[PDB]
Amino acid sequence: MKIAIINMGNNVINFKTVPSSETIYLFKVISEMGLNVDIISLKNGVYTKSFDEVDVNDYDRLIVVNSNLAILSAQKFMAKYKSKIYYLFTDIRLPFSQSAYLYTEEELLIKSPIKVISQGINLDIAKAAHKKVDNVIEFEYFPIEQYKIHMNDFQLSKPTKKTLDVIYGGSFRSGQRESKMVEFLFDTGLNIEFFGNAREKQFKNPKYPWTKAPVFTGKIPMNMVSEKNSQAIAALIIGDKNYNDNFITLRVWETMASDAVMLIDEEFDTKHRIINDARFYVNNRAELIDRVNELKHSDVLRKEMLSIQHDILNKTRAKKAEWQDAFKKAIDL
Ligand SMILES: O=c1ccn([C@@H]2O[C@H](COP(=O)(O)OP(=O)(O)O)[C@@H](O)[C@H]2O)c(=O)[nH]1
Repeated sequence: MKIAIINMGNNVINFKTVPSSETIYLFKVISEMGLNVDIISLKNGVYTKSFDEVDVNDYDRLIVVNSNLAILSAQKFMAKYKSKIYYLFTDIRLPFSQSAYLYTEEELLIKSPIKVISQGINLDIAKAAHKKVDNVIEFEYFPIEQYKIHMNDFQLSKPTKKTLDVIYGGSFRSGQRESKMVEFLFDTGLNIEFFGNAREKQFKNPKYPWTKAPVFTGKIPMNMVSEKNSQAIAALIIGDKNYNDNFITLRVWETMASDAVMLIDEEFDTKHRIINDARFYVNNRAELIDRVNELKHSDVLRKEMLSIQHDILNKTRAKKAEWQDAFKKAIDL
């Protein structure tokens, strides 16, 4: 049984960009499952083989991720593949999709059936997002994002000195989460830092007025996110509208593993699936401020909440074998 992983829109070579790093970490976890796997990309190197040096059909299972040469090559490669394509649906804004003088569609048209492995539990949302796909398509839920906590070298963050009140790391996401970012992170009167690719100048929509913004700092490597989260008393979990009561995102685990107390927007998880404890949830800005002040003022509460969230994380890690079994079942092995 031979498996190939391709990133449909980004080049994979090193840990320099985020889309390249998650493909390599996905590749690492699948390898640690005891599977023979290769990443196919633009060039040959320590982590990859080139599209030109392999025969797509030598692979029994083709896994496709997403996060222009990379886009044109992957399509030509997939267009020649004669079996089912397993698409990892990890971001609502990136459903599977078919992308001029240099191109013929008989060379780029993908006719294979596609199995969408949705990171969100609500398959109707995944189906609605893939409405335009002409292909034969099937859907299945798999919590792909747990890959980080199941890696062999995973470890919780240690207690660290606090220099911030609340931290959130991420990008602007085309303004898809602007109302939520402004509500929980702007005008709080607290010491907040927003790290990642966002900038203050992007927050320009007149519908969400604000006076003072959080401090914006640059991006950091994926493997340093929990350590960065750890410099704060609390770290925020918010999501796009279609992630609510649907997607558990990577930040949930990155935060849970950190030394920062995880504070979750109520609307993201109304049933309280993540942690069945109301102390970890906030409905709005007023509640976030009060919760952060309670945590800054009672070490007994902060330590208890950290202890509880680390316990939930360890409980989940304890099921690594079942998680690995389900992933193999999802890819028909
Ligand atoms: O400086 C940074 C900021 C974010 N991230 C990664 O980007 C993810 C956030 O992605 P996004 O902003 O799209 O938000 P999501 O939809 O995952 O909540 C984080 O979980 C990190 O893994 C990173 O590696 N470096």
